[PDB]
Amino acid sequence: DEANIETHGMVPMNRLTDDPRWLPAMSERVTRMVQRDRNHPSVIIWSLGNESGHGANHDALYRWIKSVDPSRPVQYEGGGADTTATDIICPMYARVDEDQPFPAVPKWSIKKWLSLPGETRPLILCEYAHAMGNSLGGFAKYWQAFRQYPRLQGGFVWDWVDQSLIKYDENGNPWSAYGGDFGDTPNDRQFCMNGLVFADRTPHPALTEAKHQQQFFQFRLSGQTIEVTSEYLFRHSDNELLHWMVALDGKPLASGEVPLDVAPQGKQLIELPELPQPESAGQLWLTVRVVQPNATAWSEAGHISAWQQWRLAENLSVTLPAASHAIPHLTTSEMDFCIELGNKRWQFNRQSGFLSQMWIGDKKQLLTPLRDQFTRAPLDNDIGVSEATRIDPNAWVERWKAAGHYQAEAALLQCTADTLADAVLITTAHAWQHQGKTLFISRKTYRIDGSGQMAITVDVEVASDTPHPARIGLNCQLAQVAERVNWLGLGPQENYPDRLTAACFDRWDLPLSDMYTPYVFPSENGLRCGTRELNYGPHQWRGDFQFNISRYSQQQLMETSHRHLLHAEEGTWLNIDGFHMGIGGDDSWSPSVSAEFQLSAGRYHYQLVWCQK
Amino acid sequence: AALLQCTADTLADAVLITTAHAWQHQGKTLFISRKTYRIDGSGQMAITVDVEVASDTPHPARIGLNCQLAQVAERVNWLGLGPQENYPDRLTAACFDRWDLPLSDMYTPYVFPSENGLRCGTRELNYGPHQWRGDFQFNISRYSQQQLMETSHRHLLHAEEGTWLNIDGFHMGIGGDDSWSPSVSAEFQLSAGRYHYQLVWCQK
Amino acid sequence: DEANIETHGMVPMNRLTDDPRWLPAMSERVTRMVQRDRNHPSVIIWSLGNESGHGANHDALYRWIKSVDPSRPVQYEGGGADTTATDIICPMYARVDEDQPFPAVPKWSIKKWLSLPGETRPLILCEYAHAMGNSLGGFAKYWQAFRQYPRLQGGFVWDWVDQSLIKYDENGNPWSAYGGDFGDTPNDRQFCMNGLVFADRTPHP
Ligand SMILES: [Mg+2]
Ligand SMILES: [Mg+2]
Repeated sequence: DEANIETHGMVPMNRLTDDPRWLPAMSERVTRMVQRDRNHPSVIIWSLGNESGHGANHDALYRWIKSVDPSRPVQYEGGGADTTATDIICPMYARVDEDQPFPAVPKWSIKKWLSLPGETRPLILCEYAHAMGNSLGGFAKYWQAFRQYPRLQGGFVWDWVDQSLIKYDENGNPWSAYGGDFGDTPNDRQFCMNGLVFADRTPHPALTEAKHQQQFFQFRLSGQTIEVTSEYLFRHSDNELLHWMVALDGKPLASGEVPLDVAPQGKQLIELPELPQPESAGQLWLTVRVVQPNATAWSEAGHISAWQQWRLAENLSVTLPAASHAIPHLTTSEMDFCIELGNKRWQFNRQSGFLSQMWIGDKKQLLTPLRDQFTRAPLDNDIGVSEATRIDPNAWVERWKAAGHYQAEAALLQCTADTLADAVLITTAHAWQHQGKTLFISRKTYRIDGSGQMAITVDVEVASDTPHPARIGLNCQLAQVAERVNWLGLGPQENYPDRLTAACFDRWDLPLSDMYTPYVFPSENGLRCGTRELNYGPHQWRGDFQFNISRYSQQQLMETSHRHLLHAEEGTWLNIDGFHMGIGGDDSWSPSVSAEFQLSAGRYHYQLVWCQK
Repeated sequence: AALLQCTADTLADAVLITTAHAWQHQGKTLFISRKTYRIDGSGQMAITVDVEVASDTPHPARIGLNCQLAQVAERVNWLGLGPQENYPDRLTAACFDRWDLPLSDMYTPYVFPSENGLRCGTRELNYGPHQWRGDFQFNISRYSQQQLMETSHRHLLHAEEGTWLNIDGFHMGIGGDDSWSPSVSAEFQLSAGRYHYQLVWCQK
Repeated sequence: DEANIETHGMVPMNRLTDDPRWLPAMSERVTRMVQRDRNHPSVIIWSLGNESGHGANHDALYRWIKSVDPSRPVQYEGGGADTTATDIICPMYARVDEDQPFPAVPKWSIKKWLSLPGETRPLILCEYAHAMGNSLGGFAKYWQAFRQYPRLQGGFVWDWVDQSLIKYDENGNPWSAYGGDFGDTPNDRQFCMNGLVFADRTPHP
C-alpha cells in the first residue's frame, strides 16, 4: 500500500518537500490512510511516496508510522534508496552484472550493493523488467541470482494492464486509441501501454515466460533417477500427479504416471523403469509435467503448473540419401540461366545474380526474387526517447540510420556456371557499399541435386567499424495461400534467442492467423527459433534456422503508426534467418541488450536445403 | 576411421575432389567428418572442412589435422600473436605483430614431457618454401605427438627425423585452479554440435 | 611470517591439537618466534599454522599474540577460514562464480562470502592459481573482481621455485631428478615441481 505523493516535475525534485511551509498539506495524506487500513490482514508493508526526492519531511513522517504501528516495515525509494527514511533497500531498474555511475545518485550492481562497508539490510526491487511491446528479455538471469544468494528476496514487475481508451469511427467499428490523439498538446504518444496483457483482457505472449521461471517445483536428472524438490513453506503435497513422457522425433514410445507427496523444504527421488532404445537416427527427448486432479476454488480440474525437458542419450545417422536416376539439365542465355528437371524448373536473373523464378506447373510460385536481408522493423526497446525533433545518438535506430543500413545497395561481382556429373553448380558473389565505403560482403554457392532438392551454402563477412547488424538471412514472396502451417522444432508461442527458456521441443500445428501477433504499435513479430523442419503447403525446408511466415510485408510495419490502418497484401511473405540478436531489456531509453548475445564474431556460416513436396 | 565416399569432379578452371569419413568404436559411431578439396589454376589449394560431433560422448580436445614435412630449416616466420606461447584461455598477454625466431625456442622443455608450444590467433604462416593462409592455431615441432605421451623424463627424449607440423581450428582452455578436480570453466568448452573451418595451402 | 605447525596426517586432523597434553610442546614454537622477529619493519601479519584443524589451543595462543603486540593482525586458515581464531578471511583454492559444497567445511563463492548474514571482515586469499606445468589459465577473471569490488584485497600465488635435485649419470651429463626415483617407498612422483620458474633460475613462459 501507498500514500498519495509524487512531485516528479519541479526543479530540483525536492522543492515542495524540503520547504516546511508545505508540512500541513502533506501530512494529511498519510495519517488518514493508516486509520483507514489497519485492521485488514493483507497489508504487510507501508510506503510513503514515489519519485519525490529526499528531504526533512520524509524523515518526519517515518517515526510517525513507526511509533503508532510497530508490526510492519516501512519502504521508500527515491533519492538513491539507501537513506535513513527506509528499512529495506529498493532501487528501481538496477542491472545484474554491469553498473552505471551518475553524479550524486549511482545505481550500483545488485551483487555489489550488499558488500559495501557497513551494510546489513535486505533488498527487494520496486521496479524491474519494463514490458512494452516485445520485452522481458534476459529475464532468466534474475532467477538464478534470486535462488543462489541468501539475502536477496525478489521484485515487482511493471506493469500489469494497458491503459487504452476507445473511440468510434464512422463505420461503427472500434479501434484502440493511445496517447495524444484526442487533440491535446503536448503528449508522449507511446508510454501509455506498458502491457503484460491487453485491455480486454486477453493475454500477451510474454506472460508464459514469466509462468515458467516462477514455478514451485524444481527438477534435476541423474543417470536414471529423477529428483524432485519443493519450494512451499507450509503446505504438504496433497493433490499432485507427475506425468512423464519420452519422445523420438514426434513419435511416442513410453509414458507413465506416478503419484507424488513431498514434505516442505524436502526431497524425493523417483526411479524410472527401463526405456527401449531405438535403432534409427534421432535425439531422444524427455518431458516431465505436473498435473492437479481435483478442482480448487481458483482453478478448474486438470490444471498445469510446472514442466521441464532434457536431452537423453542419442544416435547419429550413418548412411547416405543417395541416389536417384534423374539428371538435371541446364542451358544459358544473356539474362537468365535455365535449369530444368522433368516438370520442375528454375531460372536465374543475371544482373541481380538471384533466383528469378521457380516453377511448379504452369503455376507462378513467386513474384519478388530471392534476396538477402539485414534488418528488422524497429521495436520499442530500440526506439529510445528519440523523436522527429530531438535526436539522440545512443539509440540503435539512429546509429543504423546514420551509417546507412536502410539506404545501402548491392553491386554484383561474379557469377560462374559449372556442370558436374550428377549436379550443376552456380557460384555468385555480392558486396554492399554506401557513400564509397564498403559495408558488407557475401558469397554464396547454388547446387542442384539430381533427386529434386536444392543445396545452398552462404559465407558472409562483416566489417569491424560499422555497428553490429540485426539479422543475417533471406526472404521471398510466395504466391499461394494455405490454411495451416507445420513446423518441427520449438513451440507453441513465439520465442527469441534471448527469450527461449519457456518452450519445449515437439511437433505443433496451428492455422495462419495465430502466427501474426497484433500489437497495438505495429512492429516486428512472430519469429520461431531452433526448428529443424519447415512444412507449408507444397513446399519443404530443411536445415537449422529461424523463421517467420506472414501475410504482411516488412516495410509497411515500419512506416505506419496504428494497428487499425493495416491492409492485407496479396500472397505470403516468407522470411528465413540464420543468426539473430537478443532484444532485452531492462530500460527503454538507454540500450540494454547484454554483450554476450550481440553479433560480433566477424565471420559467419550457414547452410540450407530447399525441397519440393 | 572407415571411408564412405570419394568423387572426382572437373570444372572449367579447377578440379574438385570430395571425400567423407566417419569414426566408429565397438559398434557405436563416434565422429563424422566431410571435406572438399579444390585445386586452383594459379597454384594454390583450397580446403573446406565440415565436422559433426555426437552429443553423448564427452567433448573432444582439438579439431584439426597434422602431417610430417621432410625438410629442416633454421627460422620460422608467423604473422599473428607473439612472442611467447599462448592458449585460448591464456591470451591476454600477447600483442598482434610480426615476429621471427629460430627453431629451438618453439619447443619449451618441461621437466614432465607433455603438449607444448601452440601459437594462436595468427593469420599467416611461413616456414621454408611453404605457405599457409586462413585463420587458425598451429605448432611446428621436431618431436612427434605419441612419444610425448609415452615417456616420463625429459632427458630420455630423442630427436626424430623431419619436422612434424600440426594445424588446428578450435581449441580447449586448460585452466585451472585445482589439479585433482576438473576446473576448466564451462564457457570455453567445445559443445556447439556443429563446426566449420577453411584453409588455403600455397607454395613459395 | 609463520610458526612451525602442521599436522596433515592424523585421523581426524585435530587429534594432537585439541588434546591438552600437547600444549607445552606446541606453545614453544610461537612464543620464541615473536621475541626474535619484532623489531623489523617488514613483517605486518602474523600467522599461527597451516593445515592443522581447529581446536582449543589455536584459540589459546591467539590472545597471547594479541595481548603482547597489538600493532599487527593475526591470520589463520584451516577449518574453513571463518572461525574465531582469525581476523581476515583466508580460504584456499576458492573459485570465482561456481561453488562446491562439502559436508561440514564448505567453500562458498568469493562474491558470496561477503553477503552472508552477519559478516564484516575483509578477504585475502592464502593460496590461488596452482601452477604445475601449463597452468595459470583463467587468471584474468580474478583481476576484474579485484578492482570492481571495494572490500576484496588480493591473494598469494603458489608456488615460486621448483624443488628438484640433481644426480649424475655415467657420461657426466646431469638431468633433473624428481619425486621417488632415488629408491624409496612410497612416493608421489609429480607433486614436487609446482613451478613458476625452473631451478637454475630461468623463467617459464
Ligand atoms: Mg514519475
Ligand atoms: Mg598439507
